[PDB]
Amino acid sequence: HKSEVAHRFKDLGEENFKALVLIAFAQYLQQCPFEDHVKLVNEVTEFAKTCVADESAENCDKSLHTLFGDKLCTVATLRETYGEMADCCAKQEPERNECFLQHKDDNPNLPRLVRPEVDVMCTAFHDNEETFLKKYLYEIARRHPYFYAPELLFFAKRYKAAFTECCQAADKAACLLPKLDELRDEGKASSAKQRLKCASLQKFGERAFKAWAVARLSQRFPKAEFAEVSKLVTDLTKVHTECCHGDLLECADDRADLAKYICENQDSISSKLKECCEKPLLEKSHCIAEVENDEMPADLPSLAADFVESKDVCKNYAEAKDVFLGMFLYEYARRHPDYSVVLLLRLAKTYETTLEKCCAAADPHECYAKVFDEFKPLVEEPQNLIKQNCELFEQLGEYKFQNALLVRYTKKVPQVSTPTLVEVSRNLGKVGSKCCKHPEAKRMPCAEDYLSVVLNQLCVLHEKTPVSDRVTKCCTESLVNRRPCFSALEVDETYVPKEFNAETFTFHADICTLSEKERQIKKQTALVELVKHKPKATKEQLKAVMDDFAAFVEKCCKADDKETCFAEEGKKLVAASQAALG
Ligand SMILES: CCCCCCCCCCCCCC(=O)O
Ligand SMILES: CCCCCCCCCCCCCC(=O)O
Ligand SMILES: CCCCCCCCCCCCCC(=O)O
Ligand SMILES: CCCCCCCCCCCCCC(=O)O
Ligand SMILES: CCCCCCCCCCCCCC(=O)O
Ligand SMILES: CCCCCCCCCCCCCC(=O)O
Ligand SMILES: CCCCCCCCCCCCCC(=O)O
Ligand SMILES: CCCCCCCCCCCCCC(=O)O
Repeated sequence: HKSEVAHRFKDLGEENFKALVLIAFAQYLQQCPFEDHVKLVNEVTEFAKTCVADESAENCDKSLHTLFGDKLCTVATLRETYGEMADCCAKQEPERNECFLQHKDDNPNLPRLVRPEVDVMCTAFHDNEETFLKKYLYEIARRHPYFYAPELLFFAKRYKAAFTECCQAADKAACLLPKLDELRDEGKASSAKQRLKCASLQKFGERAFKAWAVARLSQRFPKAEFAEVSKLVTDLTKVHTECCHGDLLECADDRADLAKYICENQDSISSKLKECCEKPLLEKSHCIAEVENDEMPADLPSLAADFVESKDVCKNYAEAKDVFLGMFLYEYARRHPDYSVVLLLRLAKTYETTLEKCCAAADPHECYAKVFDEFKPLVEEPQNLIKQNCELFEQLGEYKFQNALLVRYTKKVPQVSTPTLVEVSRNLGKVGSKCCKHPEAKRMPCAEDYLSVVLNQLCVLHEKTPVSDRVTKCCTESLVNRRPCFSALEVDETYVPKEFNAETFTFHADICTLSEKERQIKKQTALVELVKHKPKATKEQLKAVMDDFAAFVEKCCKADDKETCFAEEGKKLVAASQAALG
């Protein structure tokens, strides 16, 4: 186009345009105050409108990169506030845009964003809706400078809807606060999956990524022919490679190009895309990324004919090994939207190892005729774990399910900090509540997605304060083996019990007036410390103490002098437990 800035304004609309411009400037200029950014936005928006009136007007034919970088270099405090970043302005394009990209700070050392009180939030929302939401858009964007800007805007719009509904409710906090909690976790999770995709691309390479994509696209689009899936894998690997590099415009163009291709070829891909493909450009690729799986074709034959029984298996494999393995994966995956992606990848690795071994024998057909037998236990291991865990969950409920997990994992890796053990155990209990309520055919993909978030959060905490070689092994393995590795951890036989600390087991009356969440965390913290100190305690012995503890808190919180109960009765509880455990 003649004026790229005009074309974006016409397509996005003024409101969306202004929000994305704010996000982009805040992700580059993460230390500038909100008011400086509003000013930049308004100046960009009035310039764009001149181009919309006349694509021939001055500087309207410049590229978006040129115009955006020129504008960053007009910021008066650029050297004073960002130092080295200001040297990027001495560069010509495209060197200049690359230089700005390298100086984004993914950990900018800003204070934590505090969630104010419900009445305070709703009153600001009422008083000035636009400034309220845009100031938070700025606060979030500047702390997460690689988060894809359109998706940030998608969250903002759901926040607007939560405040609009809940600030009119009779019980405002009961309406609003679980919505805020859901949006925060979903947002944190989306950021985790973006960073994990990019890190895994770098370490394990393009082929491993393409394998994942084949499985993932074949479950989503089971009616597509392999050649169409395989072209989609190629395009999607380009999109993720460019987006991981971090330039917003290039990432957005690649995503938009792929969505347009999909929507122009729906008959070859899926019957579920009509609604997404009617949406504006801004929303299209995100919508497609979240489409439900297509219904699979009926009466698909077994894989045995093409992959086990054919006389030609080794010949077809040897002439194009990755293509044949891709076809096996495509056929296996389109048939099993109830499997995790990593499960499908385990099966393809197993099939590959067998063909490597068996196509070297004089009778390969005899050698690999049983290969589908090897898949059965790989498939069953995660199915059985889900059954067991969801059963335990319905029998205990989330809290006591969390506690069962807390004791198990403390004993396996008692060197982990107590905060992390509590947090990871709680989040794992949340996975059970979320995914156990799905029918069986959707439980494994649910578990894979949310476990990938929780286990990454663990590996991230641990990578920075490492304490256990066995965790570091599970966190550095292939992502295909990550969960089985964690599932294979055993009780630490060589741990030296932690030395008793009286204060760790001293409880005060503030526990009666704490939040339910903080009371839970308080008790789960002490349960972890209890297992760290007496790791060889039986479940019977632990339950006895947990029951003594429960009577101890309920009694003292109803007693006239509470402070004295907790200290005197408390001393009794400790002395008795110390005798009943070891
Ligand atoms: C990227 C979304 C921006 C839209 C505005 C966010 C909503 C305002 C409240 C945010 C307060 C912190 C949230 C939380 O801690 O749960
Ligand atoms: C957290 C990843 C990007 C944000 C996605 C929007 C929804 C979450 C809003 C609340 C997150 C707080 C951000 C922070 O405190 O750093
Ligand atoms: C169609 C192009 C992709 C070909 C993929 C071949 C898949 C078979 C081997 C899978 C190996 C597992 C991936 C990984 O190591 O993480
Ligand atoms: C940065 C200057 C403002 C205009 C361009 C903002 C970036 C384009 C985002 C909208 C396109 C989304 C495409 C997609 O994700 O499928
Ligand atoms: C880069 C994400 C947006 C690209 C456009 C959607 C193409 C089909 C995606 C199918 C699901 C893949 C999930 C993913 O990797 O985001
Ligand atoms: C602090 C981290 C300690 C180790 C965490 C282990 C994570 C296990 C992931 C799979 C859990 C499936 C349910 C189960 O069998 O417990
Ligand atoms: C905390 C337990 C959550 C529900 C039960 C999860 C059991 C393990 C799931 C295994 C499937 C995830 C992906 C994989 O390893 O194949
Ligand atoms: C040797 C130290 C003994 C300390 C005795 C008190 C132990 C407190 C464990 C608390 C477990 C709370 C579980 C619950 O009922 O929610």
